[PDB]
Amino acid sequence: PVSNAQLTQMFEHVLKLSRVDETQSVAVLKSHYSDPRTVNAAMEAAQRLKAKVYAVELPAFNHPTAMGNDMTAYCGDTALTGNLAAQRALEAADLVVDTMMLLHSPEQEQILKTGTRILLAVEPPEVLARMLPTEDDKRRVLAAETLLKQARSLHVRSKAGSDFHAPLGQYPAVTEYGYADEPGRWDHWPSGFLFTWPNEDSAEGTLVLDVGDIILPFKNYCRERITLEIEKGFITGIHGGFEAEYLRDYMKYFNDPEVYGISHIGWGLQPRAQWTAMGLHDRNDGMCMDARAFYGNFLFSTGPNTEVGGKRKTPCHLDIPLRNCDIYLDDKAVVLAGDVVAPEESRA
Amino acid sequence: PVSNAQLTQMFEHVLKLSRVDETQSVAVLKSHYSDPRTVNAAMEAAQRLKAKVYAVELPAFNHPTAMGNDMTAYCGDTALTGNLAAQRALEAADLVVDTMMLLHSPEQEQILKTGTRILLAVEPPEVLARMLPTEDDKRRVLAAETLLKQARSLHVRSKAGSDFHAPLGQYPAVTEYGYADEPGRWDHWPSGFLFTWPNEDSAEGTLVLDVGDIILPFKNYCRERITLEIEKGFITGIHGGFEAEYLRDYMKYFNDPEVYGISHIGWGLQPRAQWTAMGLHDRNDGMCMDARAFYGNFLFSTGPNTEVGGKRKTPCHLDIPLRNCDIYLDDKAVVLAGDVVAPEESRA
Amino acid sequence: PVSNAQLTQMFEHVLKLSRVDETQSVAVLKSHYSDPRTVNAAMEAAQRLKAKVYAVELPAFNHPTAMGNDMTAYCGDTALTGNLAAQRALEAADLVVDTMMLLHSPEQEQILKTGTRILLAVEPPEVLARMLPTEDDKRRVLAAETLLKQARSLHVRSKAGSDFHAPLGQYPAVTEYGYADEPGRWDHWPSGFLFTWPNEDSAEGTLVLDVGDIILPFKNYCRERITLEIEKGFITGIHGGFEAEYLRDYMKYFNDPEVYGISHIGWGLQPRAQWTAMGLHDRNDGMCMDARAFYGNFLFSTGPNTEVGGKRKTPCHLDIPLRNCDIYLDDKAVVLAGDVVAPEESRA
Amino acid sequence: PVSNAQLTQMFEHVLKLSRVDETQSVAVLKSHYSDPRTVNAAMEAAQRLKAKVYAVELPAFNHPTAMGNDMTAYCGDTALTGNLAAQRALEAADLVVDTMMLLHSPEQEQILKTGTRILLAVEPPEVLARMLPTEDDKRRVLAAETLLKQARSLHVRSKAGSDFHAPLGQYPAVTEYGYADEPGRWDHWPSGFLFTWPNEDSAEGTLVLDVGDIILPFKNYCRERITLEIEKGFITGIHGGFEAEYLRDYMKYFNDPEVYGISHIGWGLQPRAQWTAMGLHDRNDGMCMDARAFYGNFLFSTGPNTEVGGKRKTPCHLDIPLRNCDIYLDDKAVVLAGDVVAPEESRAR
Amino acid sequence: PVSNAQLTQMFEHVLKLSRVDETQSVAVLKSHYSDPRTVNAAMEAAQRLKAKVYAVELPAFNHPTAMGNDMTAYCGDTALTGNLAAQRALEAADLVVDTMMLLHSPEQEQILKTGTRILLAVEPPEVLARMLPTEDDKRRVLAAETLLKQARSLHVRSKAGSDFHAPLGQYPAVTEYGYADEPGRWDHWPSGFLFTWPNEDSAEGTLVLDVGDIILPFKNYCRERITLEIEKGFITGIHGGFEAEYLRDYMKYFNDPEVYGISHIGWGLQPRAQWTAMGLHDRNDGMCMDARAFYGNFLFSTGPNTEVGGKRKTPCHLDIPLRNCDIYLDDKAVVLAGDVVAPEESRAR
Ligand SMILES: O=CNC(=O)/C=C\C(=O)O
Ligand SMILES: O=c1ccc(O)c[nH]1
Ligand SMILES: O=c1ccc(O)c[nH]1
Ligand SMILES: O=c1ccc(O)c[nH]1
Ligand SMILES: O=c1ccc(O)c[nH]1
Ligand SMILES: [Fe+2]
Ligand SMILES: [Fe+2]
Ligand SMILES: [Fe+2]
Ligand SMILES: [Fe+2]
Ligand SMILES: [Fe+2]
Repeated sequence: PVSNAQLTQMFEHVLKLSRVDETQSVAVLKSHYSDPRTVNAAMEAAQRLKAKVYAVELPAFNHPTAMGNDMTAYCGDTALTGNLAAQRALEAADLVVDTMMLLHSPEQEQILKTGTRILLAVEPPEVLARMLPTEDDKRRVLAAETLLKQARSLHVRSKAGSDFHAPLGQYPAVTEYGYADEPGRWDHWPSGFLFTWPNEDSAEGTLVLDVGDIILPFKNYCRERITLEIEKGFITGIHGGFEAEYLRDYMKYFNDPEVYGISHIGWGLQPRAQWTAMGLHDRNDGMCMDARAFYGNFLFSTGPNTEVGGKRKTPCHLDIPLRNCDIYLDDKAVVLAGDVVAPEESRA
Repeated sequence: PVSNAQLTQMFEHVLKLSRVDETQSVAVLKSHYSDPRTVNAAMEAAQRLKAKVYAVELPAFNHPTAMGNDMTAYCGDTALTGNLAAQRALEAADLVVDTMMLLHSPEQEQILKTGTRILLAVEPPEVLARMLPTEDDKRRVLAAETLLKQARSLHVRSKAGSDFHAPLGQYPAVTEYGYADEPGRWDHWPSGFLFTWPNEDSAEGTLVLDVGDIILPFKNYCRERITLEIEKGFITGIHGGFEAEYLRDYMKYFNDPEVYGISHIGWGLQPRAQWTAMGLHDRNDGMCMDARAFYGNFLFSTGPNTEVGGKRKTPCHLDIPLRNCDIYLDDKAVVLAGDVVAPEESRA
Repeated sequence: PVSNAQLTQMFEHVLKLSRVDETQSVAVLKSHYSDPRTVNAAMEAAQRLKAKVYAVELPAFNHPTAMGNDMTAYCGDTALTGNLAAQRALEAADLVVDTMMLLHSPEQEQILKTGTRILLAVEPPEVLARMLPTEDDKRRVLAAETLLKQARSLHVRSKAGSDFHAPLGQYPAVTEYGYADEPGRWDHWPSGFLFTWPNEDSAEGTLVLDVGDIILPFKNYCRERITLEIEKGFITGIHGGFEAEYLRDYMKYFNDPEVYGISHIGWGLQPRAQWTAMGLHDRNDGMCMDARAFYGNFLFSTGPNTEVGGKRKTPCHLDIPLRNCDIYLDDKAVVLAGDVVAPEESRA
Repeated sequence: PVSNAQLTQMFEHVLKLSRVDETQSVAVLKSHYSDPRTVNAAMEAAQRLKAKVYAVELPAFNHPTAMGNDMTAYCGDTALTGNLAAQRALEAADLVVDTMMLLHSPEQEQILKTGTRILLAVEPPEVLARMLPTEDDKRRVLAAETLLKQARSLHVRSKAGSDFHAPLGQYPAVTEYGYADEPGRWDHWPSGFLFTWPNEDSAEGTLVLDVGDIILPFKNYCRERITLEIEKGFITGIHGGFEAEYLRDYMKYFNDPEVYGISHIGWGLQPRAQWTAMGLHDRNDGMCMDARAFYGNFLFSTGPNTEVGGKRKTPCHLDIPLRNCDIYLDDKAVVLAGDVVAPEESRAR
Repeated sequence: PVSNAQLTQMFEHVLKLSRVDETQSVAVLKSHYSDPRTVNAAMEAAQRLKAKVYAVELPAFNHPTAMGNDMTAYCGDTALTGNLAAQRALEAADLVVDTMMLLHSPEQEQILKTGTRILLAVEPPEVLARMLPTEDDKRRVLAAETLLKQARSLHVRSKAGSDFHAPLGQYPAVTEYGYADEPGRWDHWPSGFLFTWPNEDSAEGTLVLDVGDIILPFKNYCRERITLEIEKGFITGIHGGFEAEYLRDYMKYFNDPEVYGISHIGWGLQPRAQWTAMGLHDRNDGMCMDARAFYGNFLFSTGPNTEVGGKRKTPCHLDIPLRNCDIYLDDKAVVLAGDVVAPEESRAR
């Protein structure tokens, strides 16, 4: 496990990668459920780098109908919603260390547009240490980004039955290499992957959750297959065993046709993340960035797409990584059978 | 997540429904494992309502042979057993906020018998908020009770194979609608369901735990069927695959034929509880009232029934909700395929 | 300093002297400002003696006009006042361990009349260990009690100028030897002294606070003399230097003529208490029982006397110990120049 | 649940069984993640027995590549590694109460070399109370150890297809009955089982994880079978469904051929431990000693054998209990269909 | 006030001055009443210097007759007395950071004999920060130590009537400049002064506490004079007003003639310490090192001298600094009217 001294040093390293120095101000954003050791490590590491640092503490916001403790489960209002003064307090800093989770929200976007940069850090310290960020991680992720920005379509095939097509072009590419060095940009320690969004109303075909594939935030390995039929960018059919019924029931409950929209799509580039890690954690440990980021996955998602100006506000949100896939950009394979093949500069 | 401010206002709403005001005295009962945020919110809310308040702290009572941390799993003595002073400290109050989980005990019943009312509150704050009690919930549960109090039999059928008969009349009905407003009433925030007990040595037939059904306190969705054969009020056969072998081994561990007796039987009326919720929580989060209360389930139980004057004091205790059941009071259905149909007033 | 393990053992010893065993119930009374180490040691010691134990926690009560943090300085309402349910909660126990201080109030007396016995314990752990009670302290105090109950006058002379007469007989004797063994009786760990009250409207003469004598709760050694003139049981004159002006100003603040009434009078029998100890403590450490109890002092008091049925409810309260005094009961000296001389079996 | 007073009373009873009195010194070893109630209970109990007590606190050690929170996951370096002054601090004690877990590390065997005994105590208080150690547990475990010490081979069969042979002799027998009474010896509260290691490069055959069998630290009940093929002391093949693919992926992650070596083998003698208990716990509660100790299991293990002077220091370490087994010492059965049958004096009432 | 981050940075500075690096081991010694921010800062600073760090925690030791909370009140018995294993755990370290205070105990000198160095650090963080140790401080204190080493007698005089003579030679000179760099040596952060002990049974004359002079641990500025008459190394008379009566009462309470023995004597060399500081603190804040260290004071002491192998075990211990003195070594002044005049290189800038 990670001692307090090492946790502070880890934040020193990541904050320097994020260009924190004498001239920079740092706001550490927290609520009552924020890990106090990570808050303190971020405060002290910032002071050691001679930055001007303060904590902003917000009362927790609660969604009555949200279930479970995973913060990615209900994407709606946040503790910043309605509180313009607290938003101004964060916008006054060069960098925000977010230990309470704001991603996917319009207030985060307004803060980024002021040139403030944001580093989400909410996973447990030992996970933080296993995927401590590197410049080489950034360089590999950025090589993939060069390819993705030029692509006009993404395709996924798997021997389990995936056969999924998504025209591209309308939306930008987003990268996560684990530190917030550029102004006006968000990132998440830990990470190491990239994605974009399909053209409006255009994604089509079949995505098959094989035995062993994962739904977040359920955090289960599927023991029976789930087949998703997708037409015009929306899930229109969910078929299979018990997991299919559970998933159908869960999506039903939000009583909103927007929950079935396909949102972001991409592939993983983090070899220090592990498909097996989720089985070694309890559900309340965190959001399981291992499942999102592991090398050579195909990651897709459902629900809201307003963070790039899509139509859907809906709060129901799922992240679903697939193993053993082929991922093509136009006619070029970037992943073959779950292994990263292109571009060469992105492989580990 | 729920803020301290929100948690205190929630208790103000529930204590007010429970008729706490300046004429009343409130004891907040706790032990070392009680959630200090909930304790504090209850102390604070009671004072805001202008009641006189005090906390009573009991040493934790340990059952050597109980396994796991769920308090509903082993019903033996409690911290109140042989502690008449502590019991009178609770009887001095008009209402007890129970944050330590006094099992249904003879001492609990003698406290209720003096007119003191008891409100159980132990589920996590976010769960308390999702199922915040309402007067409408009480109306709908009372309408159902009216029909249950007159039934001479209850019957349960399912496509999966349940075919279960329970003569009634010997034992009363009991409701749980989330607050303790009448003298001598015990209730549980969150809840929203009702139940009774079969006449002695009388229940007959078959109860099938289908794929997706739940055993508490195991807190798993069954992946293979379990068939329970019942004769003269007792499980006599437990048949199936791994889950059944697990169940057989658990019940034999107590080395007591009383564990196989069917205890309470009833159905759920809480549309804000969710069959899917259990899979979003870890086991030590709480007892999963979502599983017990969700709208239209059939809930039956095994083990002790001394709380209604039955013969069985055994500690081993299971709560088992079933989906997709038809439930009949005499020859009228109250639930059809997991949906509440009667009384109309009880529906959501 | 005192470790946690030693503090529990000390409570074991004093609770045994207090006749706590498996037949006894113990209530540990606390509020937010109670020393948590002493609370826990009391709870754990009572559980080790196999008693039935619980804690009762009351919201703190605030006297708006009270100055400073000494709980003996404003004797009025307590947190028990108007909380009859919490009073019953305490009356249900055989012994109350008071860690929040109730002395001088009617609720404590009604608790004692039920047969409940009360042990105050609020001094620091190190002070509690320096004056750990013994049976031999009890025996010495009771020997002095036998003499005091027969006396019908008390007289004090000092070379510094005291010349004070108090007729006795109207009011009983009170002892404090450090543990609560007899039913319906209060005591204070630590102590070891005894007192009575003068006949109403009868105490007369002069009491001189010499250089080095003490006023509680001020907790100063006088550096200039204060002369108190007493006529018909009341101070009618306060003369001297800065300490006299300070004392005059402080008593006048309560705007109540009852503050000048002489209340309890007696002498100290604790040789493990020290007149020098006060100068080694900060004011918020405790109430300085060393100054009240030290061997051979004369201790008098002002203010309320309704704890024995006198006329005065007033909250202003002072405890003043004098050194080097001669103390006579009728014509026989029990203290000569600050040394205990009679009875012999009370000397140490 | 267990109150502070009872937890202190439990440590008094266990430390007394561990021969702690006024002549003994006790070191309570801890790090930041140690359960503070258990730390405090041991300190206080040792003081009430009038032993000379002190705590030793080490900064936590993190292995970058380790995953999840189970103490047995990464068995490599520890917070003691390279800290020889801290090691000597522990060696000064007669008994160390270990609340951070040094087992499977070289420094532990060196501390035991000096005559210090060590009691591991890391499971939740309620689990500690369910399996509060007893002298009769020690008597039954030692009767089993007699036979194990006399054996030249161990064999396992099961109806699911286990057919496994291990020559014995090279390595000693290790017992765990829950308290550390003898000098220079380690034990674990709770326990109640015994094991040894096979001769180097010699274990052979097949071990089948049947439905319901368990892999630690995964802490799952197998829902489909896994077949382990063993040759010359090493797993050479892992076959089955998803559980097998998960296991293969986990073991290859460490990129070290030594993770496939068979380590300790033995059987369970603790009837107060329960095969069903794991299902009532979350993963972070503890290491699940119920699964290791329950009466009549066959327990084998993979990876490191350095603690008895073996070849392998690898970090990846798995504990796998099997139900329903027949377990033989040479030609004589000690367990049949998961029930302890011999010696008679080892059986529970 | 001092933030957590700054407090860790101070311990980095002081531990480096104390020669802590990757080759060294550091034991942080504490009890329940140790300041936990200081404990944490020391542990963390030692780790960031890549020292091998551990904490050693002892159960607090209470002397029944001890009064008040000052750590110097009842000297002699410590939480270490009779705990040989804990003492060894401390001797395994190169440097002990002492946050519970062992000075004036026999165990401390034994630990130092093994080569372990000890740094006491118990004052509040703000006091630590105001007198953060420096190399120039060490330079000035050693300049003064050179003179004290060659002296055959110390004499004190003051207009208030001090006239005190102490033959020297039998005991060594002890220095305190704020950090523990040399092995086998103890120091105190904060400090900056030096002292020795008079030859056995030889101190003679009078010491007068003037108005404004201080008794520790009473922590009061004298408002009336106290006259101490001294013969053959022992106070034989204590005369004056209320302060004198309080002092006589306190010293006789211990019922032990050894409390009147004169112990260490010396002068203050720390200009960042302040005679006025004590009046801005409460009695439980700390031991008031300002009053012991301030520049030009004369500091003498009563009671124990066992820590340099003397006859006296007694627990009652008093620190008394005097202002406005002339202090002589043989016939040469080192302080005149409370200002430091020699050696020149020991004076403040
Ligand atoms: O009593 C009905 N059920 C509940 O509300 C929950 C737990 C329990 O006491 O059994
Ligand atoms: O890194 C992340 C984390 C959460 C999320 O929803 C997307 N990307
Ligand atoms: O022990 C005591 C304490 C306070 C007091 O006023 C009298 N006696
Ligand atoms: O008690 C234990 C615990 C872990 C292990 O590997 C063996 N024995
Ligand atoms: O630093 C100190 C403190 C106390 C003392 O007696 C000597 N030196
Ligand atoms: Fe997503
Ligand atoms: Fe039930
Ligand atoms: Fe009084
Ligand atoms: Fe193993
Ligand atoms: Fe001294």
